[PDB]
This record gives sequence, C-alpha cells and structure tokens, in this order.
Amino acid sequence: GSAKDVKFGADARALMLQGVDLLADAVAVTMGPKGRTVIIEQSWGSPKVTKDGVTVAKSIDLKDKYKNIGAKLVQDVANNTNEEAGDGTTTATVLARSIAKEGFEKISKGANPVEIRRGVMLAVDAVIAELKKQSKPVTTPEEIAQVATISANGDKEIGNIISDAMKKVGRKGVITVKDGKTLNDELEIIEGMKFDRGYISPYFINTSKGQKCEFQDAYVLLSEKKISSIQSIVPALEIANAHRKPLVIIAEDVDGEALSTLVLNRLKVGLQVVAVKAPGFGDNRKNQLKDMAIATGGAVFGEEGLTLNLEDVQPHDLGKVGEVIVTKDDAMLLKGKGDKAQIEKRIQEIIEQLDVTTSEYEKEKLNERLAKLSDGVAVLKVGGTSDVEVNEKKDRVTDALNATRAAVEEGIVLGGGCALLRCIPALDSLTPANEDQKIGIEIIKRTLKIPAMTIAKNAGVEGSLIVEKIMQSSSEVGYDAMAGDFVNMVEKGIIDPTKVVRTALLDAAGVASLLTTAEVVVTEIPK
Amino acid sequence: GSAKDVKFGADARALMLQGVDLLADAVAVTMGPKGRTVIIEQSWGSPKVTKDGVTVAKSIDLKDKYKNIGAKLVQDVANNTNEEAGDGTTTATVLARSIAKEGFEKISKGANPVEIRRGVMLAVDAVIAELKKQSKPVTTPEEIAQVATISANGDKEIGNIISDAMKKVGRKGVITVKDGKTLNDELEIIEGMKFDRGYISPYFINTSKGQKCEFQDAYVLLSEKKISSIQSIVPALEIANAHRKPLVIIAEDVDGEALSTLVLNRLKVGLQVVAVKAPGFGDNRKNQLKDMAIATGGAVFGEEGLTLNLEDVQPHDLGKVGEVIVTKDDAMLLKGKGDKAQIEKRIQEIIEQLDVTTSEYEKEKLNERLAKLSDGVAVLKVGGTSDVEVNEKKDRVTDALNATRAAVEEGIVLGGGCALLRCIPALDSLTPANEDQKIGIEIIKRTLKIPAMTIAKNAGVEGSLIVEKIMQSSSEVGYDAMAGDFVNMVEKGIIDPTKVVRTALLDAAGVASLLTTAEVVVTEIPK
Amino acid sequence: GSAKDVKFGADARALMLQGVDLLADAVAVTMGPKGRTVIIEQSWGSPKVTKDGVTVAKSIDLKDKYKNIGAKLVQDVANNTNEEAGDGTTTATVLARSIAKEGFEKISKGANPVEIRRGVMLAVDAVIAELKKQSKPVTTPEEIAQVATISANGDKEIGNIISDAMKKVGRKGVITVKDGKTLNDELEIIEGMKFDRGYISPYFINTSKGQKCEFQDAYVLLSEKKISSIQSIVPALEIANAHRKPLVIIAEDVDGEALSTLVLNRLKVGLQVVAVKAPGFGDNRKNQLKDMAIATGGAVFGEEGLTLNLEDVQPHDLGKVGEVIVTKDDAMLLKGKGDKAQIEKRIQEIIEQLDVTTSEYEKEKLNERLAKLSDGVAVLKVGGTSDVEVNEKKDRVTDALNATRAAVEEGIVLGGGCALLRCIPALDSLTPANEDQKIGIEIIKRTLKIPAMTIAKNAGVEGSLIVEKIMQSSSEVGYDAMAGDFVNMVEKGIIDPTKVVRTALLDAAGVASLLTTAEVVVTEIPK
Ligand SMILES: Nc1ncnc2c1ncn2[C@@H]1O[C@H](COP(=O)(O)OP(=O)(O)OP(=O)(O)O)[C@@H](O)[C@H]1O
Ligand SMILES: Nc1ncnc2c1ncn2[C@@H]1O[C@H](COP(=O)(O)OP(=O)(O)OP(=O)(O)O)[C@@H](O)[C@H]1O
Ligand SMILES: Nc1ncnc2c1ncn2[C@@H]1O[C@H](COP(=O)(O)OP(=O)(O)OP(=O)(O)O)[C@@H](O)[C@H]1O
Ligand SMILES: [K+]
Ligand SMILES: [K+]
Ligand SMILES: [K+]
Ligand SMILES: [Mg+2]
Ligand SMILES: [Mg+2]
Ligand SMILES: [Mg+2]
Repeated sequence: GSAKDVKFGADARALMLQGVDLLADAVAVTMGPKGRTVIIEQSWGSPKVTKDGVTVAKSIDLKDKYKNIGAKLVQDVANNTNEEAGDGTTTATVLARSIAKEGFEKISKGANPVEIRRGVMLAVDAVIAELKKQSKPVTTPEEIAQVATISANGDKEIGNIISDAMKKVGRKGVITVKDGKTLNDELEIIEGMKFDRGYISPYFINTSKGQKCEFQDAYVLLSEKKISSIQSIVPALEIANAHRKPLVIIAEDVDGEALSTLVLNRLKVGLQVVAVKAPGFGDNRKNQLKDMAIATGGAVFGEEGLTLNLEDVQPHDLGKVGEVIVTKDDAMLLKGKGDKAQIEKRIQEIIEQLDVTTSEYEKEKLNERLAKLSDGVAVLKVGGTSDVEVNEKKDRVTDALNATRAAVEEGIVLGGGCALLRCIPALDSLTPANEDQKIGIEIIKRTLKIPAMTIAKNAGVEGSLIVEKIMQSSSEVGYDAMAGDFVNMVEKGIIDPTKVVRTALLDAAGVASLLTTAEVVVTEIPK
Repeated sequence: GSAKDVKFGADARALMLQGVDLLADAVAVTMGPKGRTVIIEQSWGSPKVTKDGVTVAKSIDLKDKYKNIGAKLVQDVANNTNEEAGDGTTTATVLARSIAKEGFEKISKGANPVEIRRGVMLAVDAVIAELKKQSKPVTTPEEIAQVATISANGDKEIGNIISDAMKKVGRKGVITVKDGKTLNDELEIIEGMKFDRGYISPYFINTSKGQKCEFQDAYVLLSEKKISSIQSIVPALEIANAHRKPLVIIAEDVDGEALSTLVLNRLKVGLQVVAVKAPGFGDNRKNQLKDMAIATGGAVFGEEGLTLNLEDVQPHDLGKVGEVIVTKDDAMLLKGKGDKAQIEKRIQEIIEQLDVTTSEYEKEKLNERLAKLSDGVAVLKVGGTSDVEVNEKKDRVTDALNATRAAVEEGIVLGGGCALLRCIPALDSLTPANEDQKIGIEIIKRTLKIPAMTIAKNAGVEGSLIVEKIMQSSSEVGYDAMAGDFVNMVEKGIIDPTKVVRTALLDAAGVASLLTTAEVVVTEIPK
Repeated sequence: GSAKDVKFGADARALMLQGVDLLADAVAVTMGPKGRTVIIEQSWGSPKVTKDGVTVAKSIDLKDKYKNIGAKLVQDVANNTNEEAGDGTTTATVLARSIAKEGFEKISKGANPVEIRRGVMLAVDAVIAELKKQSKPVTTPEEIAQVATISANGDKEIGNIISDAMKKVGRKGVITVKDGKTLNDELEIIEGMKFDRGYISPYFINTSKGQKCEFQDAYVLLSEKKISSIQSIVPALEIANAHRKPLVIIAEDVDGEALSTLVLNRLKVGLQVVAVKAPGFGDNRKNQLKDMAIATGGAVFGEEGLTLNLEDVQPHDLGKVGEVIVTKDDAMLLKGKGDKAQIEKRIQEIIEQLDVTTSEYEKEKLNERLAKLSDGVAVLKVGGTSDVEVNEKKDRVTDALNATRAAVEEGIVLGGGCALLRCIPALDSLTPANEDQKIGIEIIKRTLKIPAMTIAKNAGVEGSLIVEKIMQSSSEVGYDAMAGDFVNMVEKGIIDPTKVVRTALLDAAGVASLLTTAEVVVTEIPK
C-alpha cells in the first residue's frame, strides 16, 4: 500500500552491485591466515571483534534500499553457508560477489540471464562432482588436528584440544564450547547427553546471541504419552514453579494451550520452562525415555507397565540436572543427579541386551544408548583476559569444531582455495548448449580463482601471479600464504573440509545467479 | 469529508496512463521464455525474486494518486486473471495497457467512449468464440507435460513431475506444493483428502503469504448437526484445548457466538482452532462425514442412529490428523491417523454400494468418495539452495499446475501469443453498428498483436516483423522465441490453455475499456 | 467559539459560485446517452467508476470553505433528489447550478433576493402543474421496458430484464439487486417478503456502502407485544446467539436498555441481532405476524391467548430466514425456511377469507397478504468481469428500477429535457406581482432549457441550436442525442418519469433560490 520506487535495468543493477560490493569488501578482509578483524558496534556494552564472515555480513544494513537488497542477498548466502556447514562463510561471500559482478557485466539486449543461470548451475554441479572425486577421507588424528588448526586461523592449541576431545569422546561425540574464567583453554569430560529434538515454541529463548535456552540446575519431567490435560499439568507446573528449579517437559507433541500458558507465564511473571519432543519412534523412544529417566534421577510418566498418572506428581519423581541447553537443532542435558547405581544397572542391562542382538539396526541404536550413558560429553572452556577476546576466540573454536565435524563426515580436500582451482579443467571439458550457458560456465570458471586470489591479496602479494603459479604447478602444490611459499598442501596440513567448499560454492552460486536475472527492482519509498 | 482534487479530461487521462504504463512496463519484462525477473523489497527479511506478473503488479503502488488509480486498475486486471485462471497475468497486464492506451488516444469531442466500450466487448466476445473454435482437447500425457513445461518457463523437470503426479493421482486428483529441504524437487503420494468448503470467518489465518491456515498434527471434531451450544462446545473445547493440539471443528452453519469466542481467545492467548462448514446436502453430506470420521479415526456427533451428544465428548472420539490446510477456496486433510482396518472396511462398503447403483448421479458421488479415501493426493516438494530460489521456483510450479488443470478443463490453443493472432480474421468479418463501435473493434484488433510482440521484444528481436511474419505464415506456424525460429507450435509443444488466454483477454478488456470512458478523476488531497 | 472568517456580498457569492461550478462541472459530464464516467479514488481497494450524479456529488469536498459551502449545498440537492426520486440527480445538479448562477447575476442594491426566491417558487409551482398536465400513465409493459432502458443509459437488456421481473412479480412487487458471479445478468424468482419498517437502532450495520443490515440465515424471534423484560429476553438472546446464527426481533416499541445492551455487546463480542417493528396496526398486525411466523417456520411469542413467555424458548422456536436486508428505509426477509404444508394451508385460509369479504378496506390489506405470502420476490444478479464493472452496472440497474417504479407511480413525460422545455409557455402566461418576482420567473424560464442543452453539449453538438429547434418543433418532437436526430420521442421510447422530473426541479429550486438570498458568509478559520 505504501508508495514504491521502481528502477529498471543497468542503474538498479549497479546500485545492487554497490551494496554487494560494500558487504563483500567488509567480509573479504578477514579471509585466510593474514586476514584482519572487524569491529562491530553493539547497542549495549562492549563492541564485538570478529573474524567470522557471516557475523560481519549480518551486522551490515544499508540506508539505500537498492544497495540494501544486494547486501541482504549476500547476507542470505553467508547465513545459508553458516547453517548447513558452520564454516566457509567468507569464501561464500566472495564467490557470490564474483558471480554477481560477472553476471551483471554480461547482460545485454540479446543475453538471456535465466539461461545464463542454467549454465551457472550446470557448471557448479560439474565442479561439485570434481570436488567429490578429489576428496579423500580422514583416517588419522593428525588430519583432525590439521583441520581444526586451519579452521582456527592457525591456532595449534585449538587444533590440539579439539583433536584430544575427539580422541576422548569419539569422532561423533558431543563437544560443547562455553566461556572460561582463566587465561587458557581447558578440556573437561563430564556426564551428559544430547538428542536431536529442539524447542517447539520460539518463546523459550533468553540468551539473545545463539538463540538458545540456557537453564542451570533444572527439573526434568519425562513422559511416554503426551502430558495433555490442564488437570495433568497444573500439578506439574505448580510444583515445578513453586520449587525453585526450571521445568523441562519431555512430551510427544506440544502445540496448544498448555504451551501458550507456558509462553504467557514466561512473558508476565517469568516462568522458566521448556517443552521438548521425544526423539525416536516405537520402543526406541521408550528405551531412551527410561535411559534419561534413570540418568536424571526422576520417573517415567504416562507409561504402560505402571500406569502412573500426571495428576499426582510428587517432588521426588522429578529429575535434577545441572544444565539444559535447548537450541533449535538439538537438546542437551548436562550433569544429571541420577543415582550412580541406577546408571550402572542401566548400562549393565544395555550390555546384556547388546549381547542378544543380531539385526544390525537394533544393535546400532543399542550402541548409541551405550555411548550416551558411558562415553559422556566434552566441554571446551575458552580462556582470555576479557569478554571481547573470549568471544573472538570462541568464534574460531566454533568454526574449528564445525569444520572438523564436516571433515569427519565428508572428507578433506586441499586448502587455500586450491581445491576450487583444480576443478577448472572439469569445466574446460564441458560442452554448452548455447551462448548463454557458455557465458554462465565461463562466469563460474572465472569465479573459481577468487578464493585463492583473496587469500593471496590479504597476505600482501599479487593474487593473480600466485594463482597462475599454482595452476602451472603439480596438483599437490599450492600457496602457503602464512609462510609465503609454494608447498605440498597435504604434507603441510593446509587442508579444507570438502563439505565446506561445496557448500560455499553452491550457496553462493544459487543466490547470485538468481540475482543476476533481475531487470526491475521495486523498493519502498523511505519515510 | 476530506478535501479533494478534481482533474478533467486529457490531463487526468494522461496521469492515469502514466500509472498504467509504469506498472505494465514493470510487469512486461517477465513475459515469455526470455523474460527477466523482478526483485521486490520486503519489509521483513529477504527480498523476493519473482517472474509472476500479478506478484509484480501487487507490489507496486504510486505516490501520485492519479497514477495510482491506473496502477490499481491494472492490479485489478492481474488479480482477477490470477483468481480465475492461475496463469496469464502478464498477458492480461499488457493487453490492459494496450486497450487503455488505444482508448485514450481515440477520445475526442464527438467520440462516445461508452459506445467504444460496447464495441470492445463485442469484439472480445467474437475473439472468445473464435478461440473456442480453435481449441482442441488434451488427450495424451505428453500434452500435459508440454503445458506444464511451457507454463514453468521451459523447465522440463517441472513438466515431467507434474505429468507424473497427474498419472498417479489422476487428471482431477489433488496436488499440493510445499518447500523442499533438498536441492532437487520430489514427488510423493500421501494419503489424504480435500473438500470444497472454505473457512467460515477470516480470523483463522496465520500464514500471511497465501492467506491460509496451516495446522499440523491436529484433532478433528466433526458433527452432522450444528456444533452450536455453549454447554455443547465448552466441555469439548476444554478437553480439546487442555490437550496440546490444534483443533478442526466441522459443522453446518456457524454464525453466532462460539467461534467469536474462539477468535477472542486466539487474539488474547493464542487459541489454535478452525471452524469449517460441511460439504454435501442430505444423505451425501452424512455419508461424507461418516467417511471422513472413518478416515481420521474419530467419532460422529449429533447423528440419528447412535444419538451421540456434543456434551459428553471423550478424548478418544476425535480424529487424529497430521496436517490440515484451510483456504478460502478449499479445505484439505493430510495424514489422518485413522485405523487401517476400518478404512479398508469402508472402501469395501463403498464398492458394495457401487455394485447396486445405476442412477448415474450417486455413482459419480461414490466414485468421488473412493477417490477421496483411496486414490490419495500428490505432494510436490520444491528444492533449492535458499528460500528466495525456492519461492521463485514455487511460483512457476504453481503456475504450471494451474495451467495444466485449466488445459484439462478446457483444452489447448497455440502458444506464444499466436492463438490471439489467429482471431484477427474473426474481427475482420464483423460489421459495427456505428463509428464508435468500429473504433472499439479496431482497438481490440490492434491489441491482439500485443502478447506475441511482447514475447518477441523480450527475446531481443523486432516484435512487429515477427508478428507480421506470423500472419503471413500458415495457421500452424508460429515463433519459437526461445530458439528464435518459426516452427510448428503444436509439434514443438509451445501450447497454451484456452481458458487462460480467454480469461486474460476478458479481464483486461472489461476493466481497461471501462477506464477509457472516464472524463473526471477525483482524488484525496495528500496530507 | 473558534475564530471565524466573515465575508460580505459579491466576493463571498463568487467563491460559493466557484464551489457550485466545480461540483456541477464534475457532475454534468455524466448526463445523457453520451455522458462519460467519473473515477473516484477510494482509500481502501479499487477506485470507483460511476455515471451516477449524486455519487459524484457526494465524493467532492473542497479545501476552501467558501467554495465548500456551495459544494455542500449542491450535494444537498443531489442527495434530496436521490432520496425521493432515486434518479435524476444530475438534472437536479445542473438545474441548481443554473438557478444559483442566474440568481447571483441578478443581485444589486435595489434587488430583493427573498422576493426573487418567492418568484422562483411560484414559477416552479406553475411548471410542476404543467408537468402534471403533460403526464400520461403507463399502460403497457413496452413502456416499462422503455423507461428502464432510458434510465440504464440505453442498455436494452437491463430494460428487458426489469420488464420481465415486473411481469413476473407485478408492477408493485419486491425486486432486489445483488452481485453476479457470471458475466451476464440473471433474474430469479424466490420465496420472500419485505415490510416497510426502518430498524430503530442505527448501529447494526455490516456493509458500509448501502447503509443496510445484511445478515445470512438469521433467527426469527417474533412477538406481538413490546419486547420488555430483560430477565425474559436474556435467555432468548443467549439461545439465539449461542445457537450460532443471527437474530431478527419483531417488536412493538424498543426504546431502552436491552437494545442498547445488544448494540454494546455487538461492539464488544460481535453478536448479530436486529430489532424492527411489526407492520400493520391492530389485528392486521397480528394476522400478518401469524403469516410471517408461518413463512419463517418458527413460533409466535407473547401472544394473548397462550400467554407464552419469552423465557421458554425451544431449540427450534426461532425461525430461519436465509437473507436479511434491513435498510434505514425498510426491512426485508428472504428464503424463509418455513413449513411448506403450513404455508399452503395458510394461503388456503387466506383464499377462504378472500372469497366472502366485501369491505375493501381490510380486504385491500388481505389482498396484500395474498400477494405477500406466495407471489414471490425477484432478485437481479448483475454480471461482469470485475467488481468495478459490476458496481458501475449496479448503479444503472438501481437507477432503472427506481425510475420504472416512479413511472408506475406517477406516469411518464417526454425525455431528453424536452418535458421541461414544453413548460416555458406556462411561465409566459404568468403575471408577476413586482420586479423581483419577475426576475425569479425569468430565472426559472432560462433554467428550463439547461437539461436539454447539457444533453446536447455532452453529445458534442451545440446545445442552444438544438433547444431552439426543439422549441420551434411540434410538441411531440425532440432530440434523440444518441442518434443525433429529431424524432417523435414517445414512439422512439425516450421518455422520463414525471416524478423524477418534478422532484429534480423542486429540489434544485428550493436550495438554490435560498442560496441566492445570502449577503454574509461565516466560516471557520482553517487550523
Ligand atoms: N596457511 C595458509 N595458507 C593458505 N591458505 C590458508 C592457510 N590457512 C588457511 N588457509 C585458507 O584460508 C581459508 C579460510 O579462511 P577464513 O577462515 O578466514 O574464511 P572462511 O572459512 O571462508 O570463513 P569464516 O571463517 O569467516 O566462516 C581456507 O580456504 C583455508 O584453506
Ligand atoms: N519457447 C517459447 N516460444 C514462444 N512463446 C513461448 C515460449 N515459451 C512460452 N511462450 C509463451 O509465453 C507466454 C507465457 O509467458 P509468461 O508465463 O511469462 O506470462 P503469463 O502466462 O502471461 O503470466 P504469468 O506467468 O506471469 O502469470 C505464453 O503465451 C506462452 O505461449
Ligand atoms: N437517446 C437519448 N436522447 C435524448 N435524451 C436522452 C436519451 N437517453 C437518455 N436521455 C435523457 O437523458 C437524461 C438522463 O440523464 P442521466 O441518466 O445521465 O442523468 P440523471 O437521470 O439526471 O441522473 P443520475 O442518473 O446521475 O441519477 C433524461 O432526461 C433522459 O430523457
Ligand atoms: K573469515
Ligand atoms: K511472467
Ligand atoms: K448521470
Ligand atoms: Mg573459516
Ligand atoms: Mg505464465
Ligand atoms: Mg438517470
């Protein structure tokens, strides 16, 4: 209904490119081992110092609406790359800027930008297939330490402590990063668990940074069925509210008036409470229910063998824990006060049931339940002299954990932008169907040099000469930008997770090649 | 009451034409296989990239009131075409601009624009009759795939998946479109049902995009009698709202107090509920309610043989569903948790009843009932790397489904604007009753070239030469604008639904020829 | 108490004339068969395209308050003509402007404007008497179709469908107009009724356009007495609102707290109820009340014989009415779901009491009962491709029904402004009492040529030559402005209702001749 401004063609495209260029120029200075940091003013408290690309991209909004559209699209690129990979957001930003620039340069009257986008997506699929061909799996703890060191801006202690954490709790174990009070980082092994069900309502969030629910020393209330009626929840809520510990309800499906009562009590008087769906289906859900009820030292409600009701809930049937974290991705329960002999009896029963399984799917879930109650979780405490230092370091530790998980999942390729450089002959062999698809393929071919050029540019040398020397070199040779030398990248440990590279390329290509199809931009008139 | 500005004659008409020209210029760049996209700034979140003409038209409002009047009239054209056909909104926009421009050019002292509008309507009726003579029915699935491919901007995978969906669930089956988490699209066959009754009141909408109601894992309280009385709904409401679930109440006529209380609780505390009228009239109605009660696994209330009241409602007597989508046009129910034995018993009872029916009207209703309960629905998940790409692709998938349903309903004509080009000799034979009707007929005669001209213009060639070569060609020959050639359009599959073409022409002609009769424009003084 | 601006004499009169001229110039372009339309911006939704004079007059307010006074006086003229005649508002506007202009020109130091107004009144009385002499009654359905065709801007199908409606339901039958979902207009005869009772409390409106109360499937709680006790009616209102349907109350007198409480609760919770008085007087009212109870299929309350209480309301005592339109002029109930056998028994009883009655005073009302119970109500659906087209056409259908009803009531005269032209010799024979009355008589004599001049001017020819030729012609000859010829206007069907002509002249003359007596204008200072 508000009045709009409509711009056409080249002028609108140049304004959107100005926004893209501003955000990408801010992000690109943080790339590689000689990248520098960005200081972001906060409304409350101290400014934030970061090297993280999506953090810089999310903090930049522009007054000019036409520039802000391009800034928001590159912000979408960085956020999507952060969501499905956890690393590589700066690479995705510079790739998206390169694709948008090359697409805007190649638009004429006879050009078909939608078919150019088709050629871009075909070229990116070819590059991703070549990246999967080039990938090799991680087999050693040394490779894990190398991935974590590279992803932490060359910090070898971060790599060492992440490698030690995955040596203790396993390559698929739960690792947690929080603040540290000391000067140095430290690794702690504690009894905790984590399942793959987040929150249900978005109104249980108090920590505004990670968008997670952080309660400490909480009450735990399990259920087999759904804790449903008002007469079945007013006792539970009244005892769990009067007693000074927050409530964690584990139910099946929570969407309704008990949930809205929880939201309203959080709003008005501040009731600390959360409701979580129960992971697993069939008897696996009930077995994990019993496992968590024993581990928390509480009780199972609405079951079949006891028929315990929720109208008579006693204070001795609620589990006591020392921390619960409810992200939208997972739920995490640390330092339960369950009975030690009960946990040992449950682990002996799980061993007895492990001895009598041969179906290769029941045994996998039984081993998962065995490694939940016994292997424990790892907690990384990040040290530093101030909150701004600790937050800056925590960004890199989170990046390194995400990259190491990605590398365990999907393997490793050469670092320093060389993995994308070695996929250019995969695009040389392609046969385009028309001129527009050839334009798109050549756009991707030019874009593949951008990460290595950006790393070399931040190191203070001429990136085009570096990239030309790499392309003229053998496939194992690349540019150590920290030492300023052409080395064997795998031997020197300058390696990247394959998932991160292909994620950054795909997420940049889709959004940027869609943006380059635009003829008309409609914005709201600024009041 | 507010002060007004009154403008007369040619100046007011030129201002309204400026508004029409701005909106139609923004819409026209998206037309045909070489059309480009439009980016629309959203107040919240990411900008929207679209090729949809009605979406571009709806997003444009102008500060100048006189321009905004013309913009709103072309908005009416595009919205009406979208509402009655689902496709062809860009064609209707450019036809409306052409009619408004030619009508404004032909206004003089002696001209009678109401009689010119009469001539325009007569010419449009003649063109529609010629289009109906031109139309041929769809008989093959290859034609189905061709319609869906053309309507999806030449995307052949969209055409293939829509053809496969209509192979599985039938050419009149229920197909829905939602988001996909993956890169690629996917088709699934999900058990469910859809009936043709919308909501009762417009305060049941949370999704602000489609103006629909999307609830998940709900319960259904259905009654043959009207669920009316406060003492007959409030116990049922308390049992249904206590339990954490959404609610679907199905009744006959709901026009007083109960859902007003439901709306009041929705506004205050967040009551998730919807109330829907019951399809059918008489024995067909109660048959459908029994069928959906069996499908959802609940109970029938207010019946005549069991005499079950709405006061005594138990939690086991309501139907468990996994999704409900309530639009104004229709309502649908997805993944009912009804018992499988009673569903198979109901389908056997339907077969047994169909064995003893020969009235050719109850048979059709019973076949509709077995297609509700057994044939299932198709769900298309649209894939992509980001929400902006997914929404842009979802627009084209929705357009392709709408066009394919239109083509099943009313047949197909030539694509590329050639179908309207072949109705010009139908206007040559007309005999106008006076000079003003001849002016209107000639306005429509020049307007019929506009769609093919616009498609050729967007392809980067001279539209007038292309259209002239099309008239000099045989009736089966037209311009493939994607390949830039003159081809047999039926053999190459460049075809359009007849309903879409005639709907776009009618909706453009009516509004634009009413606009061209204006001598005086009254607007509000801007504060 | 606010500060005022006071203007004197010729300057104030010229500013008021500027406002009159602006509004009349906007209205006058819509006059006659070659009139053009006016587009009015609406704050919500689409603009309104109209040919209706009072609609244009009501939409124009001026910032200059001196101009706005004249604009609002001509708006009063148009509104009064629309209220009593239902047509002829453009004629009344141009007549009022002519009288105001001629009166302002003739004001000097020795002129007495009040005596000029007296001469205007005497001249208008003479013209109205001559119009009544010239009038002839309508005797054929062809004349009915001709009146409805002329009043619908020459639309012959509107005239035909109105003539068919009055053939089916009678020349005094109930005909309504609503929207059509199709392209063409449709006529339907359905069961219903209408009684002339304006609803007492004016705060039961749900449609802002027609100022009508439009309810769907309301309940009928009809009673003969004054609906008095709140302890009696609160159960009844609670049952009616709580059975999920609206309520219609038939009362004797409502001037207190329960109706105000219903209005206030409508404002708070949104219950739907209307209260109207009962047609008839005495036992006629009770007989009609029994008739409406039988028609609506409900139950009579507060009757003298049974002494039935308003507390005891059965779940089916409230009758069902399927369409409620209660304007500020009348009340009207359609699609009453009454017992068909009871309705046939009631009409048999009415026939049995028809067969012997010889009073012709209550027998006329009993004949009205016979023509109210079963002769039916005509409904016209107006078709079109868009809401703006449908509303524009609905304005003309409403004008045509109003004019045809007026012509049935009071006869027909020549159209095209010729009827007023043939009353100029009636003013020639007048003998004024002084010079000021002579001035007023000459003002009306010059004004009588204005409608024919305006119709000829809108047709693109010179109006004064046309009027001079008409005055030089025989009494049956006038100007067909549509064909641009001089014809026998009765045989060509260009006729006007006598009531419309005399109402437009009287309503223009009174207000405009009162306006021309002004020496001083007092306005508020604009803040
Ligand atoms: N010593 C090095 N020599 C060459 N390249 C290196 C070296 N150390 C790291 N790199 C490369 O630098 C890149 C990582 O840079 P950086 O961590 O700043 O950005 P990102 O991973 O794209 O984004 P972000 O960390 O902001 O989410 C990888 O390509 C990595 O291989
Ligand atoms: N390869 C092609 N060659 C020629 N004409 C084509 C080709 N592909 C599609 N068309 C034509 O393009 C038109 C469809 O264009 P488009 O889908 O952009 O607009 P629309 O259907 O009018 O509106 P909208 O899709 O925005 O609601 C049809 O007339 C169709 O026949
Ligand atoms: N073909 C015609 N030739 C001459 N006069 C005509 C013709 N058709 C209609 N008229 C005259 O035009 C006048 C009606 O004009 P119009 O309907 O535009 O205005 P109105 O009735 O004064 O007001 P409104 O319809 O706006 O309430 C009548 O005097 C009618 O006789
Ligand atoms: K970085
Ligand atoms: K389009
Ligand atoms: K008029
Ligand atoms: Mg990194
Ligand atoms: Mg289309
Ligand atoms: Mg009229």
